[PDB]
Parts: sequence; C-alpha cells; structure tokens
Amino acid sequence: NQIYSARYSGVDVYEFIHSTGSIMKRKKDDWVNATHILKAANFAKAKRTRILEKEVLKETHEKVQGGFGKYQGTWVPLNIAKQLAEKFSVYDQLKPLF
Repeated sequence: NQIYSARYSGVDVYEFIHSTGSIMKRKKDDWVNATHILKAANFAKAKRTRILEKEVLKETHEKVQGGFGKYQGTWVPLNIAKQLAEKFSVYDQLKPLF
C-alpha cells in the first residue's frame, strides 16, 4: 500500500500508488485531487468532467490547470474528498491515503 512523499510544481504531496494511477494528498492543507478519486472509480474522461462539472465545481475547490500531468485536476478539502470517494465507493481503497 505504497504512499510516498513527492513534490510537483512547488507543492509537496503524499502520493498513493493505486492500481488506476497515482492519487495525491497535499501536505500543506490535506486537500485531495478529486480527478484522481474519479479515476480510481474507473470513470472515463468525459464522465469525470461531467461529475466534476455538476457536483464538485459548486463547492469549495481549486481547478489546477497547467503543469505536471499527474498533479493537475480539481482539488478539494479532505472532508469533501472523503464524501466523493464514499459516493462512488472508492472510499475503502483510498483510506490509506486519507
């Protein structure tokens, strides 16, 4: 259940190596990349954008666009990431990172 310490574009993170890709938690504030959670539920790109674009973008978040490929995406507070994960029942796999 490999969790490493990493840094991308000035941001320090914890990176959980999941089967579907790396999932990231930011060390400064415990926000979690909601695009990674959605990739962990096996959602394809257009579906990820719709779920982003309905749900997530109406609550607190930051839309990271522009740099390292695996850092990019929509980031949200820890409690909203846990909700999403539980909503698409990926909560138990990402527990180690949470």
